[PDB]
Amino acid sequence: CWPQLRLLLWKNLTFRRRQTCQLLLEVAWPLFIFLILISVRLSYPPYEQHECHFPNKAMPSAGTLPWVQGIICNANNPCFRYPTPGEAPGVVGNFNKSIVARLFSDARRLLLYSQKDTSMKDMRKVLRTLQQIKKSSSNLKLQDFLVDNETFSGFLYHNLSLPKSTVDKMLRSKSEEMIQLGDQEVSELCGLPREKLAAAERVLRSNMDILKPILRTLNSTSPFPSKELAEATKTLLHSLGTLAQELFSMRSWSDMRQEVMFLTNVNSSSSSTQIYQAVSRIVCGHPTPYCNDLMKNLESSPLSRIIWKALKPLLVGKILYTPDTPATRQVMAEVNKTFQELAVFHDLEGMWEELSPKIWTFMENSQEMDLVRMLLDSRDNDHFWEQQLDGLDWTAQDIVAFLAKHPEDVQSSNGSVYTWREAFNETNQAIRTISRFMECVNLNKLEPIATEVWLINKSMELLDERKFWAGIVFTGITPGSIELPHHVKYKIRMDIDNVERTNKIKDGYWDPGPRADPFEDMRYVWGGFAYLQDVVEQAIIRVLTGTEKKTGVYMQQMPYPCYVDDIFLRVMSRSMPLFMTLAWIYSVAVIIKGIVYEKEARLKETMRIMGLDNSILWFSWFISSLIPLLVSAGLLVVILKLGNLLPYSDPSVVFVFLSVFAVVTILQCFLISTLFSRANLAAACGGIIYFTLYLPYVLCVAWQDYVGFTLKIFASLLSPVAFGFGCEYFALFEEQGFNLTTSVSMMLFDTFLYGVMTWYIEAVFNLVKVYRALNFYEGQITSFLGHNGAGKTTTMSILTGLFPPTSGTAYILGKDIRSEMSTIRQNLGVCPQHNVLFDMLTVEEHIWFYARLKGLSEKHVKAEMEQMALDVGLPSSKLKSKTSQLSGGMQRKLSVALAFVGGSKVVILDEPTAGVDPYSRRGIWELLLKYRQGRTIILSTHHMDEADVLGDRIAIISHGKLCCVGSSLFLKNQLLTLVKKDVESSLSSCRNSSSTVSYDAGLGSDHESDTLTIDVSAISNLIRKHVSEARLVEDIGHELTYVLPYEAAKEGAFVELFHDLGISSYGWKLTQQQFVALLWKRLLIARRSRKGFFAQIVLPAVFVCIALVFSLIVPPFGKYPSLELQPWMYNEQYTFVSNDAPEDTGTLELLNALTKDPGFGTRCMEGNPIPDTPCQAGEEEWTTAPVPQTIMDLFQNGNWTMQNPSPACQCSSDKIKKMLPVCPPGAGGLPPPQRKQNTADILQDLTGRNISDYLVKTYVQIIAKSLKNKIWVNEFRYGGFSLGVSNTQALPPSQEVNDAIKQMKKHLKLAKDSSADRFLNSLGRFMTGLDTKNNVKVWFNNKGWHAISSFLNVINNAILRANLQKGENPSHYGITAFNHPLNLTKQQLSEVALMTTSVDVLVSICVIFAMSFVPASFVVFLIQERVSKAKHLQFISGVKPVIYWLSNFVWDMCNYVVPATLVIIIFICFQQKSYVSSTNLPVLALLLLLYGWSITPLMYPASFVFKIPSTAYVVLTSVNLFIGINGSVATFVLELNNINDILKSVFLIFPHFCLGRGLIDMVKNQAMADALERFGENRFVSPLSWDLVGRNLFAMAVEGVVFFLITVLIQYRFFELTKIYRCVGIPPGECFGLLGVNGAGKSSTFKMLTGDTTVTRGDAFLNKNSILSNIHEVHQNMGYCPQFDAITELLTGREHVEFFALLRGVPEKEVGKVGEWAIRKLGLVKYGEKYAGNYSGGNKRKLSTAMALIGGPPVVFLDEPTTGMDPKARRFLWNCALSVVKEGRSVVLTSHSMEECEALCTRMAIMVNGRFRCLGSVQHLKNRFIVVRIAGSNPFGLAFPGSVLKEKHRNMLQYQLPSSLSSLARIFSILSQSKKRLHIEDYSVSQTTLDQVFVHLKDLS
Ligand SMILES: *[C@@H]1O[C@H](CO)[C@@H](O[C@@H]2O[C@H](CO)[C@@H](O[C@@H]3O[C@H](CO[C@@H]4O[C@H](CO)[C@@H](O)[C@H](O)[C@@H]4O)[C@@H](O)[C@H](O[C@@H]4O[C@H](CO)[C@@H](O)[C@H](O)[C@@H]4O)[C@@H]3O)[C@H](O)[C@H]2NC(C)=O)[C@H](O)[C@H]1NC(C)=O
Ligand SMILES: *[C@@H]1O[C@H](CO)[C@@H](O[C@@H]2O[C@H](CO)[C@@H](O)[C@H](O)[C@H]2NC(C)=O)[C@H](O)[C@H]1NC(C)=O
Ligand SMILES: *[C@@H]1O[C@H](CO)[C@@H](O)[C@H](O)[C@H]1NC(C)=O
Ligand SMILES: *[C@@H]1O[C@H](CO)[C@@H](O)[C@H](O)[C@H]1NC(C)=O
Ligand SMILES: *[C@@H]1O[C@H](CO)[C@@H](O)[C@H](O)[C@H]1NC(C)=O
Ligand SMILES: *[C@@H]1O[C@H](CO)[C@@H](O)[C@H](O)[C@H]1NC(C)=O
Repeated sequence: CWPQLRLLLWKNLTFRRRQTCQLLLEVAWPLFIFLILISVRLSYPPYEQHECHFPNKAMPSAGTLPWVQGIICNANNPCFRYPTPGEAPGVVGNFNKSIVARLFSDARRLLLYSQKDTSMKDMRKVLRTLQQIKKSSSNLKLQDFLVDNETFSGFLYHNLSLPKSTVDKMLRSKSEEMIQLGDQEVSELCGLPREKLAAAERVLRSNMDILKPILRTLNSTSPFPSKELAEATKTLLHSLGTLAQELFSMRSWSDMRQEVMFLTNVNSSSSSTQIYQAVSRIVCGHPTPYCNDLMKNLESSPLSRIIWKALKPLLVGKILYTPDTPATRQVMAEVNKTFQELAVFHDLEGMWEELSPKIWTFMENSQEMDLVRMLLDSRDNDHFWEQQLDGLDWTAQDIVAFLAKHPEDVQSSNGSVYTWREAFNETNQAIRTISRFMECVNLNKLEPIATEVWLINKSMELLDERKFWAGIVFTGITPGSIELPHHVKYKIRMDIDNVERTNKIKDGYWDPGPRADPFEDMRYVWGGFAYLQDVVEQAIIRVLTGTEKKTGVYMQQMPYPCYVDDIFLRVMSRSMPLFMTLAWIYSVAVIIKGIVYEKEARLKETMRIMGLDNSILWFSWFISSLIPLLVSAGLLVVILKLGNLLPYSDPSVVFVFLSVFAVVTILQCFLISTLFSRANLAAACGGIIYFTLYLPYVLCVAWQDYVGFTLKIFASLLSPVAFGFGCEYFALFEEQGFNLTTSVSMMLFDTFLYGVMTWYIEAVFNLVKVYRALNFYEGQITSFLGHNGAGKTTTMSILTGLFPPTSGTAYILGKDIRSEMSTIRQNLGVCPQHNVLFDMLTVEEHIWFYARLKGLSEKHVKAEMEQMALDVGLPSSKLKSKTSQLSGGMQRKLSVALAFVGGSKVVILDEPTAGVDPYSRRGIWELLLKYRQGRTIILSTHHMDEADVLGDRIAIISHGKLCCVGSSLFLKNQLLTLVKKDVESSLSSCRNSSSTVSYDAGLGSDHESDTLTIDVSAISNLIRKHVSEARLVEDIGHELTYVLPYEAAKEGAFVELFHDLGISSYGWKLTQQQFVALLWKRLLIARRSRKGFFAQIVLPAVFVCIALVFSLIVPPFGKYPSLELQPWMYNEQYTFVSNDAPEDTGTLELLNALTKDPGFGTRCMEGNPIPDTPCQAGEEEWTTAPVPQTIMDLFQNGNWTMQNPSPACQCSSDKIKKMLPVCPPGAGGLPPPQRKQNTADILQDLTGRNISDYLVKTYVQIIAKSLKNKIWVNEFRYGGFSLGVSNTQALPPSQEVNDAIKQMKKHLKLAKDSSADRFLNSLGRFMTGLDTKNNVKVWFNNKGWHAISSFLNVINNAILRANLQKGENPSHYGITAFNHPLNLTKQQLSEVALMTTSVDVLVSICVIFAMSFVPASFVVFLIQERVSKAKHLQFISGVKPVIYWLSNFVWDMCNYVVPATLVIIIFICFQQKSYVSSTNLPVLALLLLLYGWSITPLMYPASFVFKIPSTAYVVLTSVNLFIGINGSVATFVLELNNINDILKSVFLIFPHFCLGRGLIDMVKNQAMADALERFGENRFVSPLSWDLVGRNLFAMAVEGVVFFLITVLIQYRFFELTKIYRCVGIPPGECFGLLGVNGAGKSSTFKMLTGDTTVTRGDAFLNKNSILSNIHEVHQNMGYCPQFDAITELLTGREHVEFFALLRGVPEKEVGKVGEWAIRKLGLVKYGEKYAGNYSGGNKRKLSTAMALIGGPPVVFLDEPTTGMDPKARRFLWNCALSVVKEGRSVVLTSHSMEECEALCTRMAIMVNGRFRCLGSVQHLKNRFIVVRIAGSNPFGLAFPGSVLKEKHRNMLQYQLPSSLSSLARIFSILSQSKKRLHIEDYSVSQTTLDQVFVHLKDLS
């Protein structure tokens, strides 16, 4: 059973080997698509991130300095990769390292020491114990003051204008030379050297004078003198000891200048990172016209963008507010306090107005500071002051301390300057810059407002004025100073570009990621919603309760674990079966074209005739379908692993799984294959049912509702969803390497169910035969000619088909057919009517395929190929031309040749001669003639003359039983004349049978020879007009004893005969009436097509409905507003509470109220948030989880794991492989810690855990747990919060700081002015703006959009439930906080108008699909009118085709009116895009109806030449879609040259006609949307729907479409019968007929001649039926008929008749029922007119000749007048023609069967090369050159009564054109032709113009 399947695969594979284009599109299409998609991979490489950890933000209840470092420091959120110590349990601050923090730390140290210092006033009492007792030690360089008892030379000596010594007579040249050096050498050591170098040049006058000054000894020996000074100066030296230690030890402004001074002094000074590198070291660690110019430069400077977006809502902006009741004014007072804790900088200029000269002179002329300069340097102060100063710290020096202390001027310029004269203008510059910068921060930013609509309007104006922070709408009650109602809302309205967009509360489609893009998506805490949240919350609390601050609240993000993003891998492998489907859309289309292609030409059924069963067919297509698909799948595997697309899953099972899906897409291709009846309708419709085979997967990716066995329920029915789900299994087990067994199971069971649908859909759409019974004998040509019984085709088709018993007939066997159901079926071939061509295999391979397919192949059929080649007759031309379509004419010779190939036991052929006349009996009767000697060959037929040429026997079934049997001689002498005897013996008159053992006057002398011949030789004389068929009554032999009767006329007396023997020899208003007649016909085909195509009305309306119902769902984009609450507000989660630093200060008080009866959130003795619905179910006692046996693993984690790390590792992301998250090996952060389910959450009390590594690891394992299951999982928790205590390691608390400002203020000129009062009080509040007694810290997750605000509301809620004194519950306090953004501006409403416009461009492309899909209906009815029926037929009758195209076009408008109106009712019954208004209706509707007016002309010149039916539907839908999407890009100009192309689109669509409705439709809805919103809140412009902007271009062009209609009809305007031209005169009485083969163009010149161009193109031009000048007379009255059956494909029979009469007669009243005198005349009114439409079979040609009958022509034409008219309608329809031309109409004729035409004709017609000039009757043409077949293959009347007296057996004589006849019986026909023959030649003048003696019965001209 192999080689029939090997050759059968030779058929299937050879079908593709002989094409070489569908194989290359086939195997090259997935190459192209998968390489393009693999390019879309290799454009986007994988994106990797380390394990991101995040800094903590700060919030202004913490302190003003930590959060302004929170703004300047970390805008970027920089992913530190290692936990920044804010993410530790205890330590929070993150900014020890900030040197700005050490500055105000030093402010606290200097103030808190100056609270406890007595130094300068003890210096004052040193001075007063020097002012009173010592009484003079005011001592400068020049002179010495001393007023005492002169303990050590108490005197004076003046370095003055002259040398004066006030102890004796000084008396000086040397005077000014002495004191000029003396004030120069006025030093501690140069007092002695001045008198020394002087005393070298002076005398012992400088010995007593120097003797007093040595006893003076420069203010150090004098300090020894009194004892009361000594203790007081000891307190001086100790006081300057500790002040020296502190004032050096502060160290900060020293290092501040020693970082800022390098950058802006050096020569190049160019920018780098180094400016904000060094500034980033200043504020953090290692890891008005000048105002406006400055803010422009700060937006200009790079690496300062995001901090400018963040600082702009701090320093410029302005905030506002609602109802101002004085209690609520306390709220605004206290938020104003939290801003004016930054306001210590306005007064700072106020110091340098006031304190500056006091300092400048105190450091110049205070004698107290002179003593500080005195004791600052001495030898006793070297040991003492450098003992305490050397032990102070690593100080500058005592000499350097002396340097920066007290000058008189500069000492030297070049050496080293580090001094206060430098420093005083250093700090003076500093306060200038800080003054002018901090004169740009409007810290008066509050504006109370009574009505919130003024707040929104003023809000809009201020927003356009560049400065707007939030606006806090309250819900305060009345102007009544009951403080707050115990439960406040508030409503922080901000604009859209800062507060997060409040439409969606989660990420949407969850991709992984940390979501920390700092500009795009951190948007609460640079735009600064949250800052309003914290400040305003702490304000409300401080009103309601009374406690002062005692909380900071930081913001830490939860860290995110080292992910990757491969969104192309993810959405690609999630959406695999689209681009897997595409290559097999092409493959499915090719294989389904194969199946129904050979179903069309009936190769399956003739293959079943060849003795096969359907198993081998369907299996063969299964295999050879499978192989190119399978190699495409293997090529996907090679492009799939090696192309870097899917690692981690082993490359074998992708090939196995694609092999399975290849199998099941094949069986779904057979399932969609067995239902179609035409080649290319299937070959384009199959891929679209492969889309709709696919789409429930895309329709099932989101809804999700089919989780359980509903996957099996929608998988047993559907194959590609079962592939998509298994590929979801690939995508889930894709990055780390329900189930796939479900996928292969539903695939395999889906295939088996598809095969049950294949068979169960297949069944739903010597050689005797004894069954009454006969015996088809040895034969050598049998025949069965019975049409009175309609089961003769069922007799042969039952004799060899799939029925051993009969079908409603005698169920019995013949020659034991069931006993040899493969043997006798393997013996006797057949040849069906449907010509088995195997359309493009090869000629010798058609012979080889039918031969080997029969059997005896490898040896015998090789030899039989040559003998088969001895039957056709073109061996090398079969080799050169092998394609069966390439041959022609003798195709039926290859049919019967293919049947008679091999060993033909009983070749039961049927109808072998339906072809060309000179090859019909020549070809088929030549092959049946020469191949006759083998065995019996039955042959049914329709034309009977070939059966008369056939030569063993005949049969005539009466009603299922043979009314005769025996050869044609036996029916001849028992009853041409046999063809007439196929009716008179077709009834039940008489039956005869002789079933014997099958085991020209010279014809008158031959007639008398037959008279003298029948006696000696027993013979029955029979001359059939050309050949003396000498029958004989002989049982055996005598073929040589009878040759003497042939010897009497042995001149070519050939025995062309057969067998016991038988010998043979050779010897107007009617215009508009036709207009409404055509419209009537269209009304008929419309109204009668119920099952007919209402799909062209249902389809556009329903796809408008799927567009609009798709449009009801989409997000509106204009609802950035909402009114949210801010609880946790998410569905299921659980938070966590870390009670860190458990030393029960106030944190115990906090957690004590965060987990008690008011609970975690916002309700208050009522369920206030609306879906929260309290539902307190959950115990009050801590209950952990059960643990598997790894707590010994935890005990041996107590070995070697402490809090430094405390899990194992994680399966970290790698360099060449990657992982989406990253897994733990064991249990990361391992024990499940304590639980407490309270209100829809179970807050897991971490306590002292390592919180960051817990969050990373346990987030990993809960995601990777619930991702294998793939519930497409959201997030597990959204925000926790540690509690805490930050240490009190700072100086003793805030009240002592304030008291230090108290007595610091009381000392040193206590003042109440504008400057020093406000500066000192503001410094007091600023310094109390840094203490954080505790601090909670919020750990939010950021993946929820609204977490950051929300837990902040939860915590500030908790502080409110904490601090209250002893109320009767903390239950009904509490605070919510509604985010609610602000109405949009011009630009934002405009931009969302643009987006909503694009979302409606979707509706443009779908309604342009539907009204793109209407006109193809009108096209395909025009193809059904152009295909050989009534374009030509109705164009024959004089119509002037302007009215024809205007008829069809006016209808197509009128039929366009209905479904477009239905679409108008669709989205006017909907409420989108068109409404009640007068700018919605007209520009829609007139555009639609006028849009049908637009398209419907332009489809007609696309429908002249489209030479294939019922596919312009498809391809015009395609090209019209490409016009639409060309529209979509043609105004996607938003993603003056742009106005040159996009405003050139109006001139581009000025001649373009189908884009205009789309894009002008989008101008319509853009205009109504834009004016809707914009006059919806603002001023008015003109509503311009019907204006010249959008719509008038559409009305201009598409109302210009009538020019395209003129292009259509103008495109069509370019497109008896006496033929005696440049002589065949067809007169008005004859019956002509075209029977010639020497010419070919007479038929094209006939349909041309019956048509417009009456003469032949490229030939003689003359007057033969001229139809040009007097048109609609000659060629238009003359009825014709095409070669096919012009049948009005589904119109009606009766209305086809009466309509065809109505369009031409102008007899409309009598043309109402002229079809009774025509349809009743044609004999087709019962079974042809009531059963209206496709009246089957032979009645169609009767209706065609009927449609040419009613014309009433002057000359008729009927070519191919019969093709299935075997029973009666050949000579009966020919009898109707005989009535036509016999009534005086002079018909024409053309036939592929010269017998039945030649019997009825009267004159032949044939053209050699010029005109026809063929004028001959049948007996004359036979007399010169049956006889009609032999001649067609090789190259007054009263004397009938005289013969009726001569021939005494006077029979009848049917008339003729010129001729007569004689039907006398052959009883004694001796003298019947003897005396009439010798008299026929004797009295041939009686037959003068007849001029013939032409030849039981006879006929004679
Ligand atoms: C909770 O659990 C987490 C688990 O991650 C702990 O996080 C650990 O925190 C440590 C903080 O000190 C991290 O150590 C850092 O490691 C960096 C990486 O350099 C390593 O170098 C060694 C040898 O040189 C190699 O073996 C490693 O493979 C790395 O190459 C160090 O650079 C870093 O040192 C710091 O650098 C900065 C910047 O230069 C300096 O400013 C600073 O002074 C210091 O020198 C530091 O040592 C550790 O990676 C991290 N993870 C793990 C798995 O240990 C938390 O600490 C736990 N919580 C508590 C409260 O302990
Ligand atoms: C901002 O938009 C809102 C809603 O679109 C407007 O709120 C309206 O308030 C008035 C007060 O009675 C009523 O018309 C409606 O309750 C609200 N909606 C509408 C559509 O009017 C608010 O007035 C707008 N403000 C501005 C300045 O446009
Ligand atoms: C600041 O530095 C001191 C070093 O004396 C250290 O003890 C303290 O813990 C640090 N504080 C913070 C919040 O980092
Ligand atoms: C300000 O200090 C600078 C330091 O370079 C000095 O040159 C200048 O003279 C000082 N100006 C006054 C007015 O003291
Ligand atoms: C608000 O604070 C500013 C300081 O920033 C101050 O000048 C102003 O007087 C305050 N106004 C009220 C009403 O407290
Ligand atoms: C709102 O603002 C418009 C101008 O923007 C102004 O004409 C109108 O009077 C304002 N209405 C109110 C209630 O403030």
